Amino acid sequence: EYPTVSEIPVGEVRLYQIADGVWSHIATQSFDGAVYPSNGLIVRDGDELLLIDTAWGAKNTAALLAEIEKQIGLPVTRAVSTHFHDDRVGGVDVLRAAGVATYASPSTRRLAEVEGNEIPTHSLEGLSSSGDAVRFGPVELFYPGAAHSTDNLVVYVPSASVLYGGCAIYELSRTSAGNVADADLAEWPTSIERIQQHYPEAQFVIPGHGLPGGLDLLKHTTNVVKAHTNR
Ligand SMILES: O=C(N[C@@H](c1ccccc1O)P(=O)(O)O)c1scc2c1CCCC2
Ligand SMILES: [Mg+2]
Ligand SMILES: [Zn+2]
Ligand SMILES: [Zn+2]
Repeated sequence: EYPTVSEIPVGEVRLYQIADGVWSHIATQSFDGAVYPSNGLIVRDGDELLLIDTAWGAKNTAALLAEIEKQIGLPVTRAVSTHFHDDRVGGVDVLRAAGVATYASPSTRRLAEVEGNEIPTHSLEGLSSSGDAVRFGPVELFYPGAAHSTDNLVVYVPSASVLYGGCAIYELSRTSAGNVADADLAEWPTSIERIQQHYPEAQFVIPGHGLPGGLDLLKHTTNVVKAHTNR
């Protein structure tokens, strides 16, 4: 049902409808001779769409916009990037050229600039302290604390009970840590517990990469992070 790497030729994007007015977008990138999938989210708001995260690169993100137009046919008016790495902001210049207003926390914008990555235009206030949440159109944005990165956000869609964890939440099939170069391993389990406490009613949990599941992805991620901590 949910698409996997082998179904998606590089440069193509698939959409997967999770619930009424909520999709994930799935793309792939090649790095170091392997192929990686990546997810983001699309949430309908009235007659417009909110996009969560790029499709990891300019060409993928242009394909994402073309697929949205072909399959959904509503304008993407705003986009949020959930942390500063290229799988989240790579493609922001494509979004901007297409007239999408791009957003990230000020912490994410700063880190993206230091990294030489693309920088979303607008700064999301009210997300600087662990446990902070703000409404943004049809979603709640939540800063759980440092985890995969110090700036990582998660996104909850209340009407659909969909929680998008981004790269702070791992799919079940991943049993070792990813790239954790910018992670706060010490705080990651506490940040995951904040997500659990704030969204205990979540019915669908979307990781940054790979297959959706339920809230079980949170404790799975904590297990992987603690095992890596003790490596
Ligand atoms: O987008 C990035 N990495 C994502 C990623 C996706 C699939 C497989 C591996 C992987 O690292 P992720 O770690 O954000 O999930 C990039 S690009 C340049 C860097 C990074 C991460 C930190 C070091 C410098
Ligand atoms: Mg941000
Ligand atoms: Zn990352
Ligand atoms: Zn990632």
